[PDB]
Amino acid sequence: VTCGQVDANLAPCVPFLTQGGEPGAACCSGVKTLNGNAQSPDDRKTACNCIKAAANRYPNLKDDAAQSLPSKCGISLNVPISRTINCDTI
Ligand SMILES: CCCCCCCCCCCCCC(=O)O
Repeated sequence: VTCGQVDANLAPCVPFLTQGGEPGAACCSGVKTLNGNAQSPDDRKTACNCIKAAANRYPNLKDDAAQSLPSKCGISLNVPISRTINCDTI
């Protein structure tokens, strides 16, 4: 819904998103929280663009790092996590 919740839930992933390894229970909990509260197509689009905004705030990260997040947390997302993602394909 709002990008503040996106950032708050993704905060515990910055250690994983900068240092790799296995994401802790906090980061996985945040990813699942974000996924659960983005239900309608407009919800998922808003969240996708909040994610792009955060990615531009952290523009020195690797996108292949964040793509391993859903598989390592359980979820199968509907978009590639890449800084170039066209969120309109949702
Ligand atoms: C690497 C491109 C995909 C984007 C990865 C998720 C967004 C970057 C992490 C920033 C999350 C916000 C954390 C914060 O601002 O406290």
